[PDB]
Parts: sequence; C-alpha cells; structure tokens
Amino acid sequence: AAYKLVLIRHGESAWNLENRFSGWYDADLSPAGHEEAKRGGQALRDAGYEFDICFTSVQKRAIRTLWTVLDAIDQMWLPVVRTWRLNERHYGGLTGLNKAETAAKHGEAQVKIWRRSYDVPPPPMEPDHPFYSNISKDRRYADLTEDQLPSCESLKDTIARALPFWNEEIVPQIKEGKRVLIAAHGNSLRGIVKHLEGLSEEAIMELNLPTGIPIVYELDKNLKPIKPMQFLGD
Amino acid sequence: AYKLVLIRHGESAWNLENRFSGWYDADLSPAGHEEAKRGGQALRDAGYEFDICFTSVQKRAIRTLWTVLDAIDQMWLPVVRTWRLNERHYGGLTGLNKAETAAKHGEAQVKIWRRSYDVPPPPMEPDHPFYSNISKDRRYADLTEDQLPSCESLKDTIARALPFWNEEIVPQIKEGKRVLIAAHGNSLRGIVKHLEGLSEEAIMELNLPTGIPIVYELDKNLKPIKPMQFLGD
Ligand SMILES: Cc1ccc(S(=O)(=O)Nc2cc3c(c(O)c2O)C(=O)c2ccccc2C3=O)cc1
Ligand SMILES: [Cl-]
Repeated sequence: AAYKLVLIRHGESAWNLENRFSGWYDADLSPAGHEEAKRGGQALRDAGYEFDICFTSVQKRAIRTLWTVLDAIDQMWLPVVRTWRLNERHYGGLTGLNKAETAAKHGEAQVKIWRRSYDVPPPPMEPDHPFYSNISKDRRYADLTEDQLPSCESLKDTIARALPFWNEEIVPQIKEGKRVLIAAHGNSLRGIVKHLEGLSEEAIMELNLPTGIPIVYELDKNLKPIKPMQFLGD
Repeated sequence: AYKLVLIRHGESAWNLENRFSGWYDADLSPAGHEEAKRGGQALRDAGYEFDICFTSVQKRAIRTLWTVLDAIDQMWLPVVRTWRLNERHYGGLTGLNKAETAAKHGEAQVKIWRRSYDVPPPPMEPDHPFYSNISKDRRYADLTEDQLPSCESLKDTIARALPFWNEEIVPQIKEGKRVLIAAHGNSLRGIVKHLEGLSEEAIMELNLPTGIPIVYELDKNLKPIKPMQFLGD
C-alpha cells in the first residue's frame, strides 16, 4: 500500500506490576517491561523496518520504550516529537490506588460502571490527592491552558485530546511520505485505532493493546487500512 | 543571566576516540556510559533544569544525552538532533590509530595536519572500510553535495556548526529557555570559540573534558560573564 504506520504500547511499568492506576503518574518501565520493549525492537529490526520520524508522550514509560526500540533498530538519530496529547488516560482520584483500594472505597458496582463506560469519567483528582502536585504542578504541563489540564478523563476525553495531535501533526507527516513510529499508551493509541478503523465505542473498549508489541498498519493515501492490524514478534 | 550547559561524550567502543572516530557512528563504551551517568548525577545534585536539548546525529552523543536526561528525570524534554553538531570528519584517517596514521602518511605530514587549523586530512576514498557506511548512510540523504563532507579541517567543522548555533540555538537562549547541548569535542570547540572569541591557536589548544557538565553564564549579548565552570568534585 501507499503508507506504513507502526504503533507500540509502552512495556510493563513498575505500577503495572503493583496493579495501581498510573494515568498521568510517570511510572517507569519494570525490568520485564524493558525486555518487552527490547523484543519489540528486535522484531522491527529482523523485519528491516525503517522510520523517518517518531512520536511519543511526555511519560517516561513510553519514551523509554521508544529509546529501547530506536536502540534495537540502530535509528537513534531519528527526530522525536513528544506531546502530552499522547499521554495515558488521566484516572483522576483513582491515581495511585490499587484494585483492592479502589473496590474498598467505591464498591464493585461503581468500579464495573467506570470500567465498562466510554464517557463516564472517574472522580477528579482533588488538591488533597497525594499525587495532585506531582502531576498537576509538573512543569512539563506548564504551557497547557486551564481547560487542557485534566483533573480526570473518560476514554472519550482522552481520545478527544489525542486525535487533534494525530490530525494536525501526525497525518501531514504520513502524507508527506514520512514513515512514522508512535510509541505511547493503551488508551491514547485506542484513539488512533478507533479513528483508523472507524470502530464503535463498545468495540474500542473491547480492544486491549498488549504492552511492548509492535502493531503494523498498511494504509492507502487516505490513511484507510487495507487490512487488519498485524502484530510483530515470534 | 542566561545559563547554558554543554557536555562532551566520553569514551567510545574499540578505542575509537583514539582512532579518529569522526563520522563513524561508534557507540559509547561501558566506561563512556558511566562517565555520562556521573555527569548526569552531577547535574541532578545541583538541581539543574532544562527546557530544550540539542545533540548530533551520532549515537555516542545521543546516548550521552539520554543518560543525562534519565539521571535528572527530564526524559520528557524536547530534543533536537543535527548533523551540524557532528564530530569533525577525519576523512581517510577515520578508524586508524596513531601508528597506522604515521606509517601511512609519515610523521612530517601528520604533524602538519595536527598543528593546522585549515588543512584537512585526505578524503575518505571508496576503498576506505567506512566509505559507503558513512557517505551512503540515509541520515545524511537530504544533504547536498557541498554539505556532505569527505573530510574536514577544524575550520570546516566550526563553519558548519555555527550556523546551527546562530539559527536554532541562539533564539532559544534569548527566549529564556535553558539549553542543554550534548555533542563532540570539535563541534563544541566551535561553540566555545564563538562564545569566548578565541583565536585559531587558542581553540586548537583547548581540550574540553569528557562527561563533565560545562556551565556558561551569559549576559544579554550572549557574552560570557565569567570563565566556564565544571560540575562535580
Ligand atoms: C489498577 C487497577 C485496578 C483494578 C483493576 S481490575 O482487576 O478491576 N481490571 C481492570 C479494571 C479497570 C479497567 C480495566 O481495563 C481492567 O482490566 C478499566 O479500564 C477502568 C477504566 C475506568 C475506571 C476503572 C477501570 C478499572 O477499574 C485493574 C487495574
Ligand atoms: Cl530523544
């Protein structure tokens, strides 16, 4: 086809292992997550993939995944663009809580409702939240407007601030013929996949992208996929 | 009072820094990596923050930058890569050690190359082991015929580094962005020469230390207000 696009979700984070809601908390890769990013890199290398430009979030689990991939494929020299707009979903008050704490405080019913809903957000991260200053006052978000910096996000909110970056900064590069690598997060990548395949809310909430595995799209000139997404590996 | 930080990468693999590594894309050795880590830790201990980073398209400089950013928890910063901050291109000498260089070209000529500001080494010819590896590397595919060097004098290196400094780095500094530059001995020599208004002789005598943060305090005209400062112990 005309174009080729590659996506990868960051490998396992240290809070993926603790089973805690990271969201905008900047958790690093776990050692296993680093190995995942490395195997994804080796997969892209064995298949001879070349890129011209890379996009990622401002979160180090995604960034380190990109670094590990670029290292594996000997393309550390590529231009890299970072944006908060490819960040993980902001999980508001749930940030920092594990499964048990979440259920204990909100109940199994409320947790299932949040879990299965597309447009209902978790509660907001309030100023007394233990990660409030760590996230909301981080200087990497200093240039965001009052409206842009979320206290919480539904999957809808997430996709809503992710697709403008896709349309305005990524799409033109692709149509310029640049071969794009996007290393990011499950939910921000869900936005892109939903747009690409024209999926429904139910369908996208059913899609679970695996950590650290390359996802290949073959696109026509209008960025319509000519076939289903493909995973790279062994 | 603007604040500018430079860092020169450390040791590369296979003893390549003593083999005119030049435009060959040698990786850091584990020791060179550790140097970058100590420099990063130095910057962390001193509480330095940056807003933007510049580096070359060579992985020993890029991995130096990555290591520093990891160490100071600023992996999220915007990063700009440019061939214009590459190490000096050593042409036909690239990859040779001292004895091989003297044996192939003679002591007289080697001394002349070594002490001259504007005499380049011979070009890297098609039979050189790195000829296609460098000249055909796709990261330089957009360079024009004049821009892609077969060899460089120190004058040439500085001449292609300073327009990047002027056009891309200077505006950032003047907007108050705190700049980090991770690059190579000779490209950084170019910047230091421009900053301190040094002569050809002085800049050929200047040897910037590796893996140590180098701090400049500049006034509004980007003239240094004091000597360069090193961070560590
Ligand atoms: C940190 C964490 C706590 C609980 C779980 S779970 O065992 O219930 N599995 C799980 C849970 C959720 C989710 C999930 O995908 C899941 O596998 C969600 O997507 C989700 C979205 C918005 C609010 C809450 C959730 C949610 O709790 C997983 C991860
Ligand atoms: Cl980078």
